[PDB]
Parts: sequence; C-alpha cells; structure tokens
Amino acid sequence: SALFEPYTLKDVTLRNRIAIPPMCQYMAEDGLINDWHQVHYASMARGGAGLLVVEATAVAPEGRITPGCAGIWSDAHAQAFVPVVQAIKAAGSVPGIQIAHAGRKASANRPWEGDDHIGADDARGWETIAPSAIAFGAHLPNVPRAMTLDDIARVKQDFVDAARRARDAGFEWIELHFAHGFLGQSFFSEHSNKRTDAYGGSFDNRSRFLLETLAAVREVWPENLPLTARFGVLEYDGRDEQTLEESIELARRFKAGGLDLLSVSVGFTIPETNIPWGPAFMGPIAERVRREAKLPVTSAWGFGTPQLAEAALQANQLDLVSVGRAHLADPHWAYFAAKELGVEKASWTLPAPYAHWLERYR
Amino acid sequence: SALFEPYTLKDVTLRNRIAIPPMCQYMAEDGLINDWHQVHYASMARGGAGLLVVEATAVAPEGRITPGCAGIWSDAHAQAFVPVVQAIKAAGSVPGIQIAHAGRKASANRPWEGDDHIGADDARGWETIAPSAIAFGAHLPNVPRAMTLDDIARVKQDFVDAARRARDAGFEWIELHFAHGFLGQSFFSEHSNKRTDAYGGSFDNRSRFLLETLAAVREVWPENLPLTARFGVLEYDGRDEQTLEESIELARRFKAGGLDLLSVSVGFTIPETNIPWGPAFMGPIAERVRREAKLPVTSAWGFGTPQLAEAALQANQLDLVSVGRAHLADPHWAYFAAKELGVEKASWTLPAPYAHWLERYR
Ligand SMILES: Cc1cc2nc3c(=O)[nH]c(=O)nc-3n(C[C@H](O)[C@H](O)[C@H](O)COP(=O)(O)O)c2cc1C
Ligand SMILES: Cc1cc2nc3c(=O)[nH]c(=O)nc-3n(C[C@H](O)[C@H](O)[C@H](O)COP(=O)(O)O)c2cc1C
Ligand SMILES: CCOC(=O)/C(=N\O)C(C)=O
Ligand SMILES: CCOC(=O)/C(=N\O)C(C)=O
Ligand SMILES: CCOC(=O)/C(=N\O)C(C)=O
Ligand SMILES: CCOC(=O)/C(=N\O)C(C)=O
Ligand SMILES: CCOC(=O)/C(=N\O)C(C)=O
Ligand SMILES: CCOC(=O)/C(=N\O)C(C)=O
Repeated sequence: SALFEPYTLKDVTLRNRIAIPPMCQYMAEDGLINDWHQVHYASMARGGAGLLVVEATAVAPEGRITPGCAGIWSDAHAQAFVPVVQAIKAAGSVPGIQIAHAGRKASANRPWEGDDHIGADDARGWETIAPSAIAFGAHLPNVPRAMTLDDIARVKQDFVDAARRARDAGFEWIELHFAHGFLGQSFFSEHSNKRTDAYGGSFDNRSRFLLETLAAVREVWPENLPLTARFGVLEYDGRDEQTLEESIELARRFKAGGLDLLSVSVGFTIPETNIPWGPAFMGPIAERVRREAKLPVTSAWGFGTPQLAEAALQANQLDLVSVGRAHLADPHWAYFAAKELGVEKASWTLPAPYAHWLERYR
Repeated sequence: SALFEPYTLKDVTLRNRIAIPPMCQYMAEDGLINDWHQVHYASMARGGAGLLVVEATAVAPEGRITPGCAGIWSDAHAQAFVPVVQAIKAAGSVPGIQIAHAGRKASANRPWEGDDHIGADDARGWETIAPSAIAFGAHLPNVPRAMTLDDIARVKQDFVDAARRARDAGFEWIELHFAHGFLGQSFFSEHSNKRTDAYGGSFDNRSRFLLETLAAVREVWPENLPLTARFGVLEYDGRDEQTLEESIELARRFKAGGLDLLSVSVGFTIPETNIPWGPAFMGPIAERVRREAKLPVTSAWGFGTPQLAEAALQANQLDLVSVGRAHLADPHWAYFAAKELGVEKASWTLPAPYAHWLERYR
C-alpha cells in the first residue's frame, strides 16, 4: 500500500506516509507544555505515524491563539519540548513543530470555553497585532493594532529565534504557520491587508512578509532537515480561481526560497465564505498545487479513512496524508489503517509490547 | 448503558464498568518501570476506562516472569510507580496494581524473544521456586526448587511488604495474582502441588498458602480500599466440575477473609488442556462464581466488543468488564465503546482537548 511506503526528504526518512498535522491542545500554561503534551505526543507517535508535527507553537506571547497555547519564545520554553522530541524519536516517528503567530485571531478563549475573543474586562486577554486594523468579525470582533515596521522586524526575528530553538531542541522538521487566517495568511490576503507600505498592495508586497520570514528562517534552519510551511491557497470566498493562481505563484517563490514541502490548506482569513466540506475535498486542490508549483505537498480536512488516504497517494494528489482528528479518537490510528489496508504484519506498526499480542489476536 | 454506570466498592468509585486488566509490558529494567510504562498507562487512563490495574508486579526478584518484568520489592521500585499512579488519577481513572510471584513459570524470555525458559548458559536467568519440584513442561521445562516452610513465610512477607509499598505509592485498588499457573495458582492445583506438609494434599492444605497470603496482606492494606485477587477457577483439564466446585468454595473463604471482588480466570497450571476459546466464553463461569460465592466479579478473555461487554453486565454475569487487548490496539477503547453503545455525549468519555472536537466531528 502507498500509505505505508517510506518517504525521504532531505536527510529525513519517514517510515510511512501518515503525518499527524499540528493540533493545538490548549493545555499549556504561560506557553510551557507539560504532562498533557508529553503523553499525548508520545502515545500518538507509538501509534505508528511516520511524522508528528507538534501543534502551533507561538513565536511570541501575543502570538498565542489562547492562554492555553504552547510557546517557544524563550530558551526555557524550547527546553520543555526536548522530552517530546525524544519520545517521538524513541517511538520511531519523526518530530516536527509548527511555529506560529496568531495575528488578529489571537487573545481568544479555548474552544470549549467559548471559542471567542477574550473580553476587554478579562485580564487574561492581550492586544493583538495584524497587517491592518481590521477585525475578523463574527466571534472574533477585536480590532488588532496595525503593525509598525519595527513590529515586522521583531516578529521576523521571533520566527528566526523560534526556528533556532526548535533546531537546538532536536526537531527534524519545521513548519511555518502561514495558514488559517493567522498573521502570515493575513499578510497575503487582500481581505485583511490594507497596508500602503512595502508590505501591502501588490502581489509582491503582500507576499513580502512571508518570503522574508522564510528567508530569515532558512538562514538558521539546517539545510539537511525539511523546511516546510502551511499556507491557505484559497478561501472559498467567490475569488477562488484568482486566489489559487496567486497562491500557486507564491508557492513557486517558496520553492525558489528553499521550501521543501507545502502543507496545502484553506485560508480561513474571513468568516464570509462557503467551504464545501466533504471527504477528501482538498485532494484536487492539493494535486493542482503539487503539479503546478512542482513541490511535494500534504493536506488534511477529510482524508481520515484508510481508503481515502490510500487513494490520494495513489492518484499523486499528496506525498503525505495528514490525519488529525482520527488520531485524537485513536492514538494508534496508523495501526488501524495498516490492518484495513491489509499490510503484511500490520500489528508491527506498533511497538513490540503491543504488536506481539495483536498479531496473535489475529 | 450498563457499561457506563459508575461502580462503588469500599471508598472507591469507578466512573464506568470498564476495567483494564493487568497486562505485562516486559519493558522494565531490574524491576524498575520507565517512560514506556508512564506513557502506556497514562494514555489508556485518558481513554476513559474507570479502573486501570497495572501489570503483574513482582514481590521479589525471582518472582518476575522475565527480565523485563516490573517489581515492587524495594522502596525505590515503589517510588517509580508514583508518577504512574498520579497520572492515572489525573485522568479520572482509578489506579490499581496486581502484585505477583511467577513461581515455576519465572526466569522466562520475553514473549517476542522466544517466550521460553531462559537457557542455563544465559546470564539473565535465575533459580525458580514452587510448591513442588515439578516442571510445567513444554516451553517451560526448568524444574523449580520446592519451597521450604521458611520460603513460604518469606514469600508471604514479600506480598505484605509489596502491599504496603503499593498503598504508600497511592494505589487505590490491589489485586493478588493467584491465577495463571504462577505461584499462588500452583499451590492450589493438585497438578503442581505434591506437598506432604500443611500446604499440600487436602483442599484446606492446598488453599492454605492463598488464604494465609490474603490474611497477611489484609493486615496492612486499608480496609477502605478494594482488596481483590485473580484466581483461575478451572483448567479445562477434564476435571472441570470438581475443580470449579473447589474453586468456588475457595472464593467463599476469600470472601470470609475480607476479599471485596474476585477476578475470575482460567488456571493455565499445566499445558495439557483444551480451553474452549470464544467470545465471552468466561461469562457463564464468572456468573456461577458470582452467584454461588456471593461476591462481585470481573472476567476477561473475549469480552472486548462493546456489545459483548454490555450483554455480560445486563445479564449480571460480571460487575466490571475487563478489556485487555482492545486497549493495546486502541488506548481510547472506552470512547469507542461509548460511541457504539450510543452514550449521550460519548466524546466526553475523553478529556476536553479531544472531546470538544470529536463531538463536532459527529
Ligand atoms: C484540535 C485541533 C487543533 C488544531 N490545531 C491546529 C494547529 O495548531 N495548526 C494547524 O495548522 N492546524 C490545526 N488544526 C487543523 C488540523 O491540523 C487539520 O487540518 C484538521 O484537523 C483537518 O484534518 P482531519 O480531517 O484529519 O482532522 C487543528 C485541528 C484540530 C481538530
Ligand atoms: C500483553 C498481555 C499481558 C498480560 N499480562 C497479564 C498480567 O500481568 N497479569 C494477568 O493477570 N493477566 C495478564 N494478561 C491476561 C490479561 O489480563 C487478559 O486476561 C487477557 O488479555 C484477556 O482479555 P482480553 O480478551 O480483553 O484481551 C496479559 C495479557 C496480555 C495480552
Ligand atoms: C519499543 C520501542 O518503544 C520504546 O522503547 C520507548 N518508547 O517508544 C521507550 C522510551 O521505552
Ligand atoms: C480552522 C483553521 O484554523 C486551524 O485549523 C487552527 N490552527 O491552524 C486551529 C487551532 O483551529
Ligand atoms: C487467547 C488470549 O491469548 C493472549 O493473547 C493472552 N492474553 O490475551 C496471553 C497468552 O496472555
Ligand atoms: C482536562 C484533562 O486533563 C487531564 O486529564 C490531565 N491529565 O490527565 C492534565 C491536566 O494534564
Ligand atoms: C496465560 C495466562 O497468563 C497471563 O495471562 C499472564 N499473566 O497473568 C501473562 C501472559 O503475562
Ligand atoms: C469543530 C470542527 O472541527 C474542525 O473541522 C477543525 N479541525 O478539524 C477546526 C475548526 O480546527
């Protein structure tokens, strides 16, 4: 089965094509991860996935989505990830991390605590920053402060320092969070970027923050470890053909700038959209980005059955299949997929203390 | 659903009727558990089971099954369990432990490393002890040393010391391992016990080691925490009616000795048997023990589907359903069962960072 073929990118070899995409846990305190994350990540890595990308980890305190978000804005924050890196590697998986800045969608409650912007009377909140002083709307009404040129320099340096820390902590795969309506995506989109300086207006200017951040990270991230990004390539806002064409052109520039793989997603920049949710619906879009930009890709949002994942690889729509929620339901989902796809010795997707007995359960 | 009704025994309340029975991991070193066990147990506890009984933990070095078995024969060994106890509790499950002595089945290889008695030239092996100098046979040919009265006194004290260490580590539930052909079971069975002293021959004599060990443990284990045992009530050796009658009588004497619940199993004392493996095959046997000995029971060996578990509880065959291998396959099996049985808010079997999203997946 294609899902269980290894994948090599730079010096990193994944044992199969199953990637666990970044999934915020909202369980950190002051950015510091803890026993929640340690067990959560170690268990999923033992489940068999070849790559585990750690959740959106803020490059700066105001770049957290919520008060429960992980951070990597100090060396002490980075050192807290070391046992997670070690547990993922000990399980035979590859440890990655998504480094992030939530932009105008920051200072929000946890999803099971309202999911909305923290009110001004709640001392847990903080001022948000963005390309322009314009709110997302809906449940995120807080108007962000428009970034200064010094803010732009500072946030870029925060991404550099976050990448340096991720490198030194032993991560073997990095993903820049340029998707999902957060800071990077909001620089690209004309919905959110009304700037009149070098960072807004034209395609070159809207791309500039993302390309400059990529280039700055490229200087500190090892050439032999995959340098990746997540990017929303369309919004389902009635502008899809033009937006996809521009996003694919930006992907070409990412490739020229040393990007090794693109996690293809939806922008989620504004709420006034009509996303056609369905099984594997991103398949054709990821395939178009992969083929037209000539870059390996992953995607998510409905590939979480063994046959859907296998079909996407066979059709050369994806290079890795990201499977998120199914791994929250079952940390050993990779083993479940190996069984369903008839992999020889499927139980040995898991470590010996499980595999021995489940082979004989069979 | 009966499977998701709470259960109270002494001062302990389990949130549902799903118990994870003891399952050796073979990953300890010199009896000390480590990060294998920490993640393994914490992840299963977060999966939703109401009770998690930690694997057979040796009361003495020679009572391990294998060089990978956990031990609790010193205070340092007990302290290693504290983070496991606390992680199970933090997940909302109840931490138990099975304390054990492998008897003539000790000094064996891990199951995926031959599963057989360690060879005499292998430096990892040790001298085994048993009621009588008689080998199990088959893949376990080593002849054990017949225990003296001094050995009997010492092993009993080892069980006492282990129970006191388990108490201080914070376990809320203890299970004495009198099953599966190990030391306790082998004192009961005429196949393995040929003694001519007070500990062999008659039913009273064969029961004596088990009753005296239970009574000695009772003096140090808190009256307000469940005191349980696992015991093989038949062998499938052509002597089932007589053996089950004797085993049920011993269960009555365990109850008179303060036992709160019996984990009903098969003896596995000798290899020359014909065990009729099948779904829920222990149901009728556990029901007979429960009704005739008037004692709460659990059992295992084929209850690991949601409907089989539910049916056994509704028929009053069991008070708790032990589900072992299904939790190695999926450490969130309790959530899978809640979904299959149509429990309201089934996703909230899991902690919020999973439950919130799986409710909406639905
Ligand atoms: C709990 C949760 C947290 C998420 N956090 C992140 C995140 O930190 N970064 C990110 O890029 N996507 C995040 N996402 C989106 C997922 O990576 C993924 O795209 C989504 O779950 C769809 O894939 P699936 O259908 O396999 O679940 C998150 C999704 C969930 C359910
Ligand atoms: C890996 C493994 C380890 C086990 N270790 C123990 C043990 O330490 N003590 C015990 O009493 N039973 C042990 N058993 C037997 C189980 O507790 C249980 O009775 C068996 O797995 C049957 O239940 P199931 O059909 O739900 O798996 C073990 C079983 C397995 C698969
Ligand atoms: C068998 C492979 O798994 C392991 O050894 C492990 N984590 O995966 C540890 C720390 O014991
Ligand atoms: C809905 C698009 O945004 C995401 O997927 C996300 N992070 O990227 C979270 C934490 O929800
Ligand atoms: C029929 C069950 O066989 C097993 O796997 C087992 N436990 O589950 C053993 C041998 O310990
Ligand atoms: C909200 C549930 O969180 C937990 O269960 C936990 N351990 O289990 C923590 C706080 O780390
Ligand atoms: C075959 C019966 O033995 C067991 O289940 C056991 N412990 O009790 C193991 C395999 O470790
Ligand atoms: C509640 C819907 O869950 C999702 O689709 C999701 N990821 O899978 C989000 C919003 O991040």
